[PDB]
Amino acid sequence: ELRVGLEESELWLRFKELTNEMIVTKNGRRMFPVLKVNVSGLDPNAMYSFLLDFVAADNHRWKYVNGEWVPGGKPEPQAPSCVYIHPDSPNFGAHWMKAPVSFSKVKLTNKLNGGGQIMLNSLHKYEPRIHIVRVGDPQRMITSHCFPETQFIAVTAYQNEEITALKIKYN
Ligand SMILES: CN(Cc1cccc(F)c1)S(N)(=O)=O
Ligand SMILES: CN(Cc1cccc(F)c1)S(N)(=O)=O
Repeated sequence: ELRVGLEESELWLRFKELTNEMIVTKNGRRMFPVLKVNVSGLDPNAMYSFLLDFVAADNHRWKYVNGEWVPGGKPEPQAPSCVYIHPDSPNFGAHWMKAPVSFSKVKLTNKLNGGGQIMLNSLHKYEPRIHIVRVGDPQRMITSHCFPETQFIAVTAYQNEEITALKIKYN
């Protein structure tokens, strides 16, 4: 059976319990923690691409008020469809399964300034989603897994000083 497991789940959960935040910048900022997954049950002989996108979690935005994240207003119009292609793509099932797949180079941005960056709206919550695309498939089969442990609020600056300290402690 195809199984995609989150790596370092106990690290993501220490961010999630505070409410996780990721910085967005004009030029784009790498994530911490990095999304990494283990994969089993692909065809080792087949070729696949790995794609990453970010699904908007809410019909509203968030605000950090008195040390608490609370509903913060109506949402901005949805960020454009941005998909990140894992740079090892396309590659054999055996390649994806032999070691964890790490999205270490994806950059989150608040400006369409090119460079394969993912545009997100500040003070909106997102959930990472990985797609596995089979190459040369006339049915264009895709699989999609969501990672609820990895939800975060996009910010231009950290709101929670405990997040600022955790990012420094573990990174
Ligand atoms: C994708 N699903 C079916 C499946 C995945 C992999 C191998 C299988 F033999 C069956 S799912 N989301 O569990 O319905
Ligand atoms: C031992 N912990 C920290 C950790 C740091 C960096 C990467 C990790 F996979 C785990 S933990 N799981 O929070 O207890």
